[PDB]
Amino acid sequence: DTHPLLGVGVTDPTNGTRVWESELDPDLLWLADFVIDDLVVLPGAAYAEIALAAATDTFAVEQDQPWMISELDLRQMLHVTPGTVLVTTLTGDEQRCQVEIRTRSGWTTHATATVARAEPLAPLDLEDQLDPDDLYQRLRGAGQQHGPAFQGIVGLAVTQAGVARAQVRLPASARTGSREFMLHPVMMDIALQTLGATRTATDLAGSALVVPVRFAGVHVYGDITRGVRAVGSLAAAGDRLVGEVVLTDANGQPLLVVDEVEMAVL
Ligand SMILES: CCCCCCCCC/C=C/C(=O)SCCNC(=O)CCNC(=O)[C@H](O)C(C)(C)COP(=O)(O)OP(=O)(O)OC[C@H]1O[C@@H](n2cnc3c(N)ncnc32)[C@H](O)[C@@H]1OP(=O)(O)O
Repeated sequence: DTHPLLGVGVTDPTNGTRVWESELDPDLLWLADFVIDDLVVLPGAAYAEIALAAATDTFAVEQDQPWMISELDLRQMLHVTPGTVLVTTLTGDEQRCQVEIRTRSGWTTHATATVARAEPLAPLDLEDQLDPDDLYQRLRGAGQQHGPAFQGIVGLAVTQAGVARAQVRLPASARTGSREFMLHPVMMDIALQTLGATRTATDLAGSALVVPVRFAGVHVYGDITRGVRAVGSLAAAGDRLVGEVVLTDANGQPLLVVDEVEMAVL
């Protein structure tokens, strides 16, 4: 019943802080399939799941998706090596809490997140088809090496306005070990990959490594492994890039909405 990324938790009686430790290894589940410059790196989406799982393990709430991520900061890349120990802390209350994700070196901080009670979903184009193989080739040429578990874009198009629209699926090798996820990281990453097909992205490659450094307004309305369509838009913000992605199910219901994904260009 133990979450494979968050691990097992205790509350420190001397300060009220909840603390978890998990043992990570490159052979754990699908982690080996997320590679940057030949090194196994923990994907940004995994930190989002860890923060949501931490809140869910701390507070009793009788809702399937009680939380949103107000802000998540990705401060330092994590190289997943044998014997890695991920240390998560949570402070706060059932309305708003602060999560910090570290590795045992002392400790190094990899991500911080503010988690809050979910805001409900409110009710208030000509295309050019693209080849998904070309997207993954562009990403690999930039040093972003998604293995089979992450190769979930199976159809792709871009609108005249430069918005990317993808048909998505969760590869079988990403499905084991997922029962405990609030937000399936591989699925969230697949949704983000759509940003690589926007006009802004292809103009930049027409390369440099583009990595997420901040998420704001991550909304989860259901089980995102039911997602079949992702729509992503990307704009320049000075030397950075800012995107927005929506993942919907086969009946058009939004499952995941990321209001801002801020990326650095290396
Ligand atoms: C093309 C389309 C493709 C689209 C295709 C997309 C498909 C999905 C691809 C997914 C890829 C990944 O998931 S990659 C894995 C997830 N991403 C990551 O791990 C990125 C982790 N972050 C980083 O490595 C770093 O931020 C890095 C980018 C190298 C910049 O590092 P530096 O510290 O050296 O530079 P910084 O100044 O710190 O970075 C920005 C700010 O970070 C913070 N920082 C420093 N100390 C801080 C502090 N004490 N408290 C808060 N923040 C602090 C401050 O906010 C900084 O300003 P100051 O306060 O003054 O310091």
